[PDB]
Amino acid sequence: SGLDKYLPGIEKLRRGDGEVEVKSLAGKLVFFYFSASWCPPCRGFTPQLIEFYDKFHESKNFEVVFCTWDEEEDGFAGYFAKMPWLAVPFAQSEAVQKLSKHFNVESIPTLIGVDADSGDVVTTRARATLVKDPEGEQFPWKDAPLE
Repeated sequence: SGLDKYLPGIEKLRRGDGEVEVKSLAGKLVFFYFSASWCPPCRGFTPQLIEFYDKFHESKNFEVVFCTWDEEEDGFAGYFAKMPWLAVPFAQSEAVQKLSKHFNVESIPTLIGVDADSGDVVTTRARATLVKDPEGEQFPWKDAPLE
């Protein structure tokens, strides 16, 4: 619904070894990490996603998508060479630019969580939670009712 509107209508993803249809994410909790290979840190926030997801993906059955934040393909290209998660191809990189406006991305790097089925955003503070939430008891980490 929303994930399809926010973007130009992506049908396939860069998955890993090659590409994978979007249908594979029909009714699940998808996340979107915005960043670039030339980013200031670019050392730490990356292999954690896989560990957190790969460790509970069985019971959680979720998927994380990577949204580049570079100007040239040379950066994200060598960047996706490893990460297995599904990443939007440069073809629809335009979405990544507009998608931010929907997530109010102040600045990279960051992490956002959305529902493929629901469409609308379910959680935007996925950057701190994914790292600071080792219980996954509220994975959809909705709004913050802690005052």
